[PDB]
Amino acid sequence: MEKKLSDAQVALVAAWRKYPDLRESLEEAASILSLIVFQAETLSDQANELANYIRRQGLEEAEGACRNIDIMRAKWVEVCGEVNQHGIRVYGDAID
Amino acid sequence: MEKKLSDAQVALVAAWRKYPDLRESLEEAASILSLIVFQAETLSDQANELANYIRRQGLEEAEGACRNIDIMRAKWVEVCGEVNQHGIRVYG
Ligand SMILES: [Br-]
Ligand SMILES: [Br-]
Ligand SMILES: [Br-]
Ligand SMILES: [Br-]
Repeated sequence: MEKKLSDAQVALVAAWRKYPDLRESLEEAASILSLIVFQAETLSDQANELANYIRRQGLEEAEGACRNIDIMRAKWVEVCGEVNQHGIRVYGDAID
Repeated sequence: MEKKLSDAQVALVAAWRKYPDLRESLEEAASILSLIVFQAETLSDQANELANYIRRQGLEEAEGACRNIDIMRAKWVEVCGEVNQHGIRVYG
């Protein structure tokens, strides 16, 4: 349960497997987690694209912020992984 | 549930209320969710700043991207709320 998105999803499934009365509750909760992750990944992609633009234009004044974004995105993938081309969220060295 | 970060957090708490053995489990889960909300808001703020820079430079090429960041930030606040000046996450 080492701080990965997969652990939190797994723990919620486990609970409504032990106690089926929790299923509606905790499934709406997993749905919200999923929506939160989705929205974050949408904005993150937009920010990355904006950073690509700033670099392509040789706009060096904003380079620090563009680096920050890289680090933040890299930190995100450590916790949440990355959805591959087949639409499956994968982690670690299963990414490359 | 109204599909808000707060509604989801409660469902997690409520569950280990009915069933205390779930507590280590679901609270670790809540920890991960909070970390996720935190990391997303850190990046979001940074992105907003980048858009601010681009708007102070009058660069109309990237303006669509800036309007996009604004739209998705407003949507974020719909689900996750927003921390007011007193350190309390509030919704609307
Ligand atoms: Br939270
Ligand atoms: Br962090
Ligand atoms: Br600026
Ligand atoms: Br509120």
